[PDB]
Amino acid sequence: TTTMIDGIRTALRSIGEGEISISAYDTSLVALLKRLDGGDGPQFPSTIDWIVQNQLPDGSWGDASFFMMGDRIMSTLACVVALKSWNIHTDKCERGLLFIQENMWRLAHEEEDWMLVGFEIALPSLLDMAKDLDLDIPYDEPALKAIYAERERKLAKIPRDVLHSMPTTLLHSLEGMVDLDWEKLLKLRCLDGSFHCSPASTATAFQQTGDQKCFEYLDGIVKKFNGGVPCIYPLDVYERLWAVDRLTRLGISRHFTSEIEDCLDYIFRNWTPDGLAHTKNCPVKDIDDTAMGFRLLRLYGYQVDPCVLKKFEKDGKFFCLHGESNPSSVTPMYNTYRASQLKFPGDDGVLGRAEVFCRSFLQDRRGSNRMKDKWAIAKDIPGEVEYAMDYPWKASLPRIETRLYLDQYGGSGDVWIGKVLHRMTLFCNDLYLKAAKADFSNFQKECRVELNGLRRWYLRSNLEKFGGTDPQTTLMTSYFLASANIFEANRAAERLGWARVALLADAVSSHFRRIGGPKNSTSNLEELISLVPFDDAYSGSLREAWKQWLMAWTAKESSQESIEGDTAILLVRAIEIFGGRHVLTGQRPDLWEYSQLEQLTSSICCKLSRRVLAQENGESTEKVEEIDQQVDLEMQELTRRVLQGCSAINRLTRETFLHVVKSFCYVAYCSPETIDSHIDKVIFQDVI
Amino acid sequence: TTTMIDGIRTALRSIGEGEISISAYDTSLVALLKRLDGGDGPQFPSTIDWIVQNQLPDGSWGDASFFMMGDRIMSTLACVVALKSWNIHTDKCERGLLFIQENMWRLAHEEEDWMLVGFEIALPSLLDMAKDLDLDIPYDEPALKAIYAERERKLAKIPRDVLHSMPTTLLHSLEGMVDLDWEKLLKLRCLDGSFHCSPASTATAFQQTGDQKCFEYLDGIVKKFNGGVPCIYPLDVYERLWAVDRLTRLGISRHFTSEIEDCLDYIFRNWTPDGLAHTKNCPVKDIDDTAMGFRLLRLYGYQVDPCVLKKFEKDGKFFCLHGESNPSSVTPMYNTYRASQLKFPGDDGVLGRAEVFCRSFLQDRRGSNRMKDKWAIAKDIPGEVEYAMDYPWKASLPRIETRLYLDQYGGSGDVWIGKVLHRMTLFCNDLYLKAAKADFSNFQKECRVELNGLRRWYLRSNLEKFGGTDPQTTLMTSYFLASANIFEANRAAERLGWARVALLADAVSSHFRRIGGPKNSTSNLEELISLVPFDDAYSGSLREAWKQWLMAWTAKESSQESIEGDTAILLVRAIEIFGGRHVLTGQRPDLWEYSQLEQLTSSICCKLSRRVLAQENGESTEKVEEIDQQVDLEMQELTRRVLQGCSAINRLTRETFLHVVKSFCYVAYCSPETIDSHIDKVIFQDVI
Repeated sequence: TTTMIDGIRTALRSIGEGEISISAYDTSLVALLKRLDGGDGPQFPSTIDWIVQNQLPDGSWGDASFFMMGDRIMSTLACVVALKSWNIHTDKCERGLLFIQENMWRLAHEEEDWMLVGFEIALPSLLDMAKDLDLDIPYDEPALKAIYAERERKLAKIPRDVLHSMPTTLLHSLEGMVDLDWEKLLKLRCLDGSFHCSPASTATAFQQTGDQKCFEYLDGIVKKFNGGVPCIYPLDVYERLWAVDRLTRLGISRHFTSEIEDCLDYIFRNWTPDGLAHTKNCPVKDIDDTAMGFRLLRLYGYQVDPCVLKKFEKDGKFFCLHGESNPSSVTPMYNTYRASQLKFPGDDGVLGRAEVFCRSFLQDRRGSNRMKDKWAIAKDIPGEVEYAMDYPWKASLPRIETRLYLDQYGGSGDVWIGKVLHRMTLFCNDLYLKAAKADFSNFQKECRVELNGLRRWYLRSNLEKFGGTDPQTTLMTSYFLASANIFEANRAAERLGWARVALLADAVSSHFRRIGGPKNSTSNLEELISLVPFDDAYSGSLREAWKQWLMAWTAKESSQESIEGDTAILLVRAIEIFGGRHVLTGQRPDLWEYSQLEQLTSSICCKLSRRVLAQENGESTEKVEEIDQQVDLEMQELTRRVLQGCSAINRLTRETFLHVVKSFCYVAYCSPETIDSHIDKVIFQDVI
Repeated sequence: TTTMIDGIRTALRSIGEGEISISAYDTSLVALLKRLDGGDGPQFPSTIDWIVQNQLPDGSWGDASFFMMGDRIMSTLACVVALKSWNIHTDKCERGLLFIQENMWRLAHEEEDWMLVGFEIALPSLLDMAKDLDLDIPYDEPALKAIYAERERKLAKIPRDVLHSMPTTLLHSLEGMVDLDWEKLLKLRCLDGSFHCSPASTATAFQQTGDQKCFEYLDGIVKKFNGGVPCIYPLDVYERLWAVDRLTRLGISRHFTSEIEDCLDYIFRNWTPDGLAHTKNCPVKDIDDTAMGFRLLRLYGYQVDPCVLKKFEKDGKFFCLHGESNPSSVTPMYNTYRASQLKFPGDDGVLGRAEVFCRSFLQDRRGSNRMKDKWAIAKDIPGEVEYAMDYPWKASLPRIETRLYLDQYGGSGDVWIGKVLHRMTLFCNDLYLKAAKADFSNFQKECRVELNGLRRWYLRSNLEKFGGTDPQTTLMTSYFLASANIFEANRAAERLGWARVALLADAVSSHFRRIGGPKNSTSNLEELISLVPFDDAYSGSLREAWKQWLMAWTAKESSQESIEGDTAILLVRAIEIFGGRHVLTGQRPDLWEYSQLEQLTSSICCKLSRRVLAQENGESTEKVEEIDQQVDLEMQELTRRVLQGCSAINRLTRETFLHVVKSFCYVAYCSPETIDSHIDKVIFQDVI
């Protein structure tokens, strides 16, 4: 119903600097800082109160929806050391210490990459702080020795001055780091004095330098939460992109266009010639957010250039980090290859290079269980990434994608890896499922009835007097092609018109093939168009377009012409007439653009038709590859012409062309045994 | 000057039923008819007076510009028998009789086909009528015996009832015929009671049946000439077609458009589903007038169908007469093959059959002196028919044709064969030469100066910084291509614009080839367009079209695309902008037609470009023939789209496309060694 939509809208108008689950680990360090003015106790007890409030039934601390030793142990350690250092509420320390001691051994049995960032860097400092309290603690553990060895390895791996000159990710986790400067390192924080926007690093920093720039930041965050802090703040750009991405993939973006373009222009104003980070001011930038923003901004008529990607290339390779070549995960390259589809022909080839590198890197590991990310856990990655690597941009239909994603969006059941298991709900909410699924279900139920309506219409016209193989399957497929490009209820007019004239042209093409052609013509077929229920105004235009199509049928005879582009042009003209829209006065650029679009459509149709023709003759595949490249070029070109926010022509008028061409390419790029499958899944196979 | 034009216009508004040289032979028979009311003398003495007035210095009768025995003798015979039968002015009979007697022998030395119609049929009756007067006459002559033998041959060749039932040409010359009926033959005259619209046959007919329908006809003709009659009357359709044909070929038709379309709609109203004759009411119809009218009517947006030609086909042959298969002359098949060019693709193949039959029949006899007609004598047929058989419709430029015809139109120095040497001046006048030649000469002198203007412009721009082989010849050829499609002085704007942007695109294409392509791009060439002198309004549109062409240049790279259709589309757009015209509101049919034209142009350009490419590689000629057929089909189609008088779009907007495509085909269908020849002949080689 609507209430979900309205709540989501109002919550979406209220985009703050961030919405993430409040962490406890960092709060514990916040408690460790005393009162500034030589006070008697800690700086802020609100954190303390928050801590006492949320003692687990097993005394632990952390998200209950999951169970992770490496994180529970650190949360418990930080809490117990904080409260007992300040020597208060010792009973809770006792309550948790039993679980601590009895769980001390489970750590040796963890997963491969489920290893928190600097996890082996804080834990040493953790037990160090502990040995001042020095309770009963089995410090004796080979796991401790292993992480110690890795500590020494990475310490021998890191420089001193490059570390003191070049701002790197290590500044995110510097508290477990020692043996440092405070002036050469002083300037390597963010615009707000935060080091990598992480509160723990800055808190430990202020512990050794009273720069008010850190105090004001922390005070603001603790004064905006009143007990509790996250592990990273803020995440404006991150959530901004990641919400609109879902709302596009969830097929509900039809309603929130205003707020959508609001966050869009925000990102645009904050766009850099160098890349993007989770926040506006973080100097170090990564590739994944950059690519995602690139894709989304292009997809809405914003002029950007992709040579910014020339920073994440590594001399014939690509690595998500700028300066670090570590084995990347699936998601960054996934979004990269995705954004690598909408290439405009006037752009540098770095996009193509990244595309081929990415597809190579992905297809191999696809067959195995390599879909495990190092920094997030979702419901089902493999299916999504597989379909993505399967159905290119030119063969993508919106409804089938949203249907597939309806079982691949996890909602709340996800977690995000950081220094602690955190989760965001602003865009990982679950009411999104209710809204989208209700919408899709009613949409299905509407398509179901209009289907039978069209069925009885088609039977009334006795069109099978010159039918095909069987009218049922083909009429189903035809109406499905229309329904898949337009799902809004208020356009069933254009929907049914499309389907009807499609069936018509099919029938007459069949009849013409069966008799040989227009030399064997006998009947007045320019009246056959009347079989469509006509309005008062929509009559004459259609008959004119129909006679035009017939004249084309005449002229295309005796030659080696194809007969498809004619049909596509007829289709777009008719869809427009049914949409009841005109063009304006027609300054020369306007009709120039129009004719350009039409010529592109006709050419593409002829080309891929001939390709299919050769495909059926067992032709040598190299020819198929040649023709595929050929259609690809003008495909990209047409897309660029449709996606220009500077166009003088209307928008819907543009996307119509896309609808038709995508329909044709799709139906020309799959066996029916998949088409019917998709058909039943989207129509008859019901949700909820 | 203008006075010639105005006189020709006023004379052309006054189209009568016919304008032909007055004959004397038929007048003589008119004199032979007595007064109807049992009068004392002949019916009309005005003929007699006319006769006495025009006694030749040698007493003979006939056109002095020529000397033909077979006709002079018959004229003299008819005159002397008439005047002396009525026994008046005998001295003139004596004056002519000496030449008669001394010339009696020259007849045995005539030409092959220079044999008047029924010449051997009237002469027997002539000497028969003479032997009543029976003066000194050497009736003894072997030539008389030869024509007598042929008389008997043809008399044994002709039927009786078919002759009495089927109206045939013999009804034109029936006076030398005897042994006849007067009722079964009675109905075989024209609508006006005239037999084949010839006065002699009808006069001899009334001699044996006093049908007033003949008396009124003859009275009208003698009352409209007041002394003297032709050998055939009237010739409305004949002269109507034959004048506008010249005015089209003479390149002056620009001025008389009104009267032109007046006679056109006249012919249209009088158009039959069966064919045409010299006049409106003659039931027997021939092929030559039919084909000529067909061609001219189609060439002005009139919808006619050519199955009317299925009457003149003879089971795999064609013969000008319907029912008679006699060895045809050059002219009828010449005009037939000519009209056989503008074939619309939706038509029956009778046109193609006639085309191949005609070209076969013509090309052989071309090499010999077979250009002699049996019924007319012109200045130079061979050159004209040769050029026609050489340069097809798709390779025809108007100016070169009018220049060639300026030395192939004889004017008055021609004669027309009938029962007597007759001549028409309404369309064979000579002031037409003065007007056309003056026009062409001033046109030449204007082109000469604008040439130097463009020369100094092209030098000012230093365009040769990236030139070609040599700028002179190529710039000449380019400007020539423009000047040859537009000769009106008031369009030098479009002329120079065309030439300038042509030179531009040539230069940039050269530069792009020389550096490899747009990957090696260095300069901002979308500013290079500024080098043209721009107006206030014509600036922005051109820069837009130019950047469009550049984007095309970008997209067409790395593929097997051609780069010609882009240039042609740029050219037409620019010519239109310079012409300063828009399209209207743009109802869907309008822009539909527009885009159709543009797509056709692009396709044709690509195709013939690739053809030329293969041509230079010594490719197997069969491929060239295949590609030639391929371009031919869409060539015909495009022509049909341009020549539709039902179009919603403007006319000039249409013919522009034709101009461009014809330019391209022509330049792609001749060695330069002919191009430069034509160039000098039309520009530097001066008329008068």
